[PDB]
Amino acid sequence: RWKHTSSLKVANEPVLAFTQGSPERDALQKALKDLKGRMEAIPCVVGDEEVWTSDVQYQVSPFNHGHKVAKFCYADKSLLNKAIEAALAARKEWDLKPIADRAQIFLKAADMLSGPRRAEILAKTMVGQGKTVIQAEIDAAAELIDFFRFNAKYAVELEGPSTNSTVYRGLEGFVAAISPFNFTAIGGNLAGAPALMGNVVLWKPSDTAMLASYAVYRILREAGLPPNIIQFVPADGPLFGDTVTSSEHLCGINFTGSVPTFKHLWKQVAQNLDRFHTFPRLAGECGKNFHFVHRSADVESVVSGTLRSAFEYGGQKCSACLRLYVPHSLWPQIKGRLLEEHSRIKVGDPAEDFGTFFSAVIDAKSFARIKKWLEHARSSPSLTILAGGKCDDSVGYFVEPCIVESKDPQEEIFGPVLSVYVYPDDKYKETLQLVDSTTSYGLTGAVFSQDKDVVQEATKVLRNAAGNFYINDKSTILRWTSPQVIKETHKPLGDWSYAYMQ
Amino acid sequence: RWKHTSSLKVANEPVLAFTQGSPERDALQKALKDLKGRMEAIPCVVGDEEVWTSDVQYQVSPFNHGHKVAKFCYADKSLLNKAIEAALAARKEWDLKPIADRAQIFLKAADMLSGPRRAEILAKTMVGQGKTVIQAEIDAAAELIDFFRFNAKYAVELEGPSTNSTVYRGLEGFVAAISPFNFTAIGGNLAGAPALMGNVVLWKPSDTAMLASYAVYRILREAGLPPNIIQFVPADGPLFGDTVTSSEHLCGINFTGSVPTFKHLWKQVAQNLDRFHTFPRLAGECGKNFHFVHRSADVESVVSGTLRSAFEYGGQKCSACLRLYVPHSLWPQIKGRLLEEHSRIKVGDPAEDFGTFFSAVIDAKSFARIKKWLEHARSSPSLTILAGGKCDDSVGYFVEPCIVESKDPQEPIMKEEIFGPVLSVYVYPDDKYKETLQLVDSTTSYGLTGAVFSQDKDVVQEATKVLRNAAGNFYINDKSTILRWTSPQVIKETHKPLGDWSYAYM
Repeated sequence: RWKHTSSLKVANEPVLAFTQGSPERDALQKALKDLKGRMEAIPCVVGDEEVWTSDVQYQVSPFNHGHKVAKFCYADKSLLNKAIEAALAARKEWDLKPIADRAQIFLKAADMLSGPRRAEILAKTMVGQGKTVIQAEIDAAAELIDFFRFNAKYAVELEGPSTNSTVYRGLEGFVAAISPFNFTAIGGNLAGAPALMGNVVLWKPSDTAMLASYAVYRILREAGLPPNIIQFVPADGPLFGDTVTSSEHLCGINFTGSVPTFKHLWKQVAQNLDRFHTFPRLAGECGKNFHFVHRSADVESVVSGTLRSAFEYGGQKCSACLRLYVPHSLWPQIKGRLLEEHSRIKVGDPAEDFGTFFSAVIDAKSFARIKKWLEHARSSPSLTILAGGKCDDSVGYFVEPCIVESKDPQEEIFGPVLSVYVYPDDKYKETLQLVDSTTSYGLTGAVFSQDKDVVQEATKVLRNAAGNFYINDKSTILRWTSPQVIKETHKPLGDWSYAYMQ
Repeated sequence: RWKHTSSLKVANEPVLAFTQGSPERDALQKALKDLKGRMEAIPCVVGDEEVWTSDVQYQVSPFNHGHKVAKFCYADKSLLNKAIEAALAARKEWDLKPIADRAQIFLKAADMLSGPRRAEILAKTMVGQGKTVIQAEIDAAAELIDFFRFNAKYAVELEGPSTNSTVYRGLEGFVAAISPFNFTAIGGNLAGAPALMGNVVLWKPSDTAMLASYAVYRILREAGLPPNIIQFVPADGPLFGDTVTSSEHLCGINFTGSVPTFKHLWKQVAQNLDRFHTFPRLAGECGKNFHFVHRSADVESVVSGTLRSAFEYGGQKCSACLRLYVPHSLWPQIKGRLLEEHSRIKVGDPAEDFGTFFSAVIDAKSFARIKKWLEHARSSPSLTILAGGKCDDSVGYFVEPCIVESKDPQEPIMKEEIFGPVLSVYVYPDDKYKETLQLVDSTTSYGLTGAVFSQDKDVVQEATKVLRNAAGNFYINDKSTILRWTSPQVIKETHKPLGDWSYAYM
């Protein structure tokens, strides 16, 4: 006849200022000192048991690679298998738990992050991942808190004669969540979202984000997350993927990272398709970005937007570099402003100097990669380094912000590189096509133009060149439920025959 | 600032009565006679070009397998590849077309089907697929019409400092739609839904549903669907799958059919993963049903529900036979009522006799399968045929509705695919019903539907928890019988100029 309901109003988390004299600035400073010198030991967590293995690993500070910030271990097949079994034992009760109940866990956690644990979380992202205040704040705080509150909201709204009804069921089995280095929030969401939906998760956090990943983990457990819903199981990547794609109980993989790696996981699952009790759901986020500038663009905006986009977090928010496309008529003006501003950019230790724009790159393997695209860069006939190009790793993995002009339109870094292509003004329409036919798995893109019709046009053309598309600014859960309709009849059935048959 | 959301209000299509004297009954009768004797030639359609190939095929009437209802051909790789390239050429314009525009096409089509073309469509499903009036009507009409209207509705209701906005883009490439035999509507939706979302489709319709599949196709084209948005390309299954999983331009497969076949398509795509410009989206619907009866159940309801569910469309709405679970205390009463009612069931030609409950099974390969299964069943020590078991294919692929009791909860044949009018019964001790519920849950691999019959409200709540993963559709005291096609682009446009690279804190 009539039902009660409850839904959920939520607001975006505020990005704090952190200005001199601010409560948040002092909180963070105290947070950072409480981390200086110290190093945390982080076990694998299966259920409520903290587990250590022979295979020990260290997370070091990127801008001070002599500082080991975390000691942790990799889980072995034995331990991963134990974690899987433990999770499955917990799954049916978890799934049956009303979503409001499960949402409340993620809401408490969001609130913990929002205030009391914000400094610790920001501090652990700065120190362990080399992020500046503003970068840690928009990721580990803002984004992550918002994921938690908004996911909770979508999940609760979802569950909001002859009587029909829908039931949103977790997937039957376990979800493997596999986090990337460059975001704290993404890791939290990779494990958090499937869990919210009544799933149990094996979470393999990124080795270069262990300290903060584990902070997020503990916060969720302190917020009420039962044991065995999310297993915290750092591990070797190949070992982990091999193990979980081999389990008959795999029902999903929630992945962020490279296209090759994903393809590989996909092929693994396909190879073992006959062993799974259910078809596994594979979610993978995998790339590129460009700034396309039209002759009408506002140069000041273009320059700051392009610098922020190219170099923030040392260009590690995107796999490749930022490709800049500048019309010839504006190039002289922009090249000057870029070079001027570039030399004003301060790269250093983000904990000590808040004036640091960006710090060191994430690790040694990463530093190596960047150096090779700097040696064998300063060679290529089509490339002239206009700025930067240096990099020293005696104290930390420090790379100078580098700017490069190319004369060749079609020439995976993860470093602070800005590539520039100067195009003739008359050939801008053909250059837009070049951007579209140049991007394989495009992440973001921006168009800069004061002409409204150039924008409308660029948007049509670049429709498949970026999943996030910005106009005059810098370019920077249903999968986990399975619906069951339940229809119910209240009157009896009558004859099996139909009228018309008589 | 203003916001303007457009909303589409739509109602469920009415299932017509078809009673003596009704306008719809006469319309259908005239429709059927206009089909008697005739046989339609159905080419492949790429763009607006009707194409024939050497490889010619015939669709026959199941209840009169001497009557060829349709002549059609299979597309070759050369034709499939031509269709693919043609579709891609049309895709960007189609995707850019406002969804309201694209929705209107599917709404006109729904309306065409709803009235003026309803009889033709019902008639071609009856005659080509062996469905009775009521079966054709709930499928080829009601459900297909509703897909069209409701999808249109959801698509339109989707597209409803700085300024944010979302854009729902079709997938970049072509979608392969692969239809099953047992539904006209499902075929329509497999091709129709991706299309609505700005996609171009290669549609491989089921060979045993060609006549009606093509009717639906032609209706859509008459409703305004541009050329090369959906290519009508009947083909050999292996050939088609091989060809489309080999295309760098594959962006999706929309499949309904068996788990093996799907797994196979999936493995094919995985194998060619490095060649695709985009990760293809694979949608597959793949199984089992059961009727679980509790001691409190209303026997009359159980009996008519179970008959309808077991035998309508000759059990072809479901790969596996219906498995009735009956408590010992009620079995005597239910066995009797089932046997009584069973013998009253008329199996025949659905076009001449509207008193036919169900007609012949879909085809010869299908008939064969059922003849073997029944033979495997019979012999077997744990199976007693209580009724039916006969089947004659001299005039059509006719199988008698068969009822079987098993003494083994885990009877193997019962796991094998039948697709025929078989009702398997398992009598369980009343005291052991909780354990029997567990048996149903631990017996279903890929469950399609399931029903619980019980007048006890707490047994129902309980059965619902336990059988939570045993059925995607679950019925209480009745018989147990698009987002994927869009990738969202977010578009932030900032109106104030930007400022310096530095930050406040810095």
